[PDB]
Amino acid sequence: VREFAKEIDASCIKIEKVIGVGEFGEVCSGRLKVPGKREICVAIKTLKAGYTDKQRRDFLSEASIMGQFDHPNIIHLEGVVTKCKPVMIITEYMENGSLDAFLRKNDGRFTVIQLVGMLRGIGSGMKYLSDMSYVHRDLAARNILVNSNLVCKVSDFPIRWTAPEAIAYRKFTSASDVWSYGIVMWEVMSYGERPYWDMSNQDVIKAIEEGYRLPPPMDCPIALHQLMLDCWQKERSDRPKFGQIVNMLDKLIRNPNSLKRT
Repeated sequence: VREFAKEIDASCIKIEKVIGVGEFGEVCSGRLKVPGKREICVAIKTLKAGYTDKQRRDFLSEASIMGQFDHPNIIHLEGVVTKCKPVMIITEYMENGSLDAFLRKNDGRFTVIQLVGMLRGIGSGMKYLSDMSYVHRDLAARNILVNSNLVCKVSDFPIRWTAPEAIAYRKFTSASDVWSYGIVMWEVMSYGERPYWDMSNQDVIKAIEEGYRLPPPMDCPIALHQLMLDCWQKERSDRPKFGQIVNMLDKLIRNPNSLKRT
């Protein structure tokens, strides 16, 4: 038994503005109002003009995947429009956009505890995904969305974010997602700096193989950096599982003096 995307009557949707474009099509912001329920803001993804039947199927499959998930740190699917043209995917609206862009616009504006809260949320969403045997493959701050309450949610259903065995052997697992998560931790604590800075992809691959790992971001707690290092263990089986990452973050949040050493 699988979940399926609810069909939304097109009359319940009001598109307000286009907010993003790409190869897939457009993303818009808008309102969803169904009879008897309060209006909410939504994101509306539309497939590019002139799409084929195959493109329509692949597009809606993203909705089918998303519809299997129900977790506060995974983007919520409101439904789809498939009875009318063009096809649309309707998801919860995330006021603050992508996490990488959000942090770069707010450099140094949050407390360590707020940043750790963001990471805990992402970790919780990834525990849920990995619990369901879903491997993301593209976990990065650009693929995390942020709401008005600073809640971070995994979306998007790249060499320097990728585990060395996934690059070298095409072995993608939740353990390679854990490597990526460590890079996301570094992005968060650095307010969206580019991992490995100006190093080229070839320089990154070689450095990682020789034992190089990213340093703590400026003023980053040593405990958080050690967790990054754990996520970047060379052997994938030595990395913490997402459940362990979340538990460690909960312990850091519960015992905030643990974050004092930098």
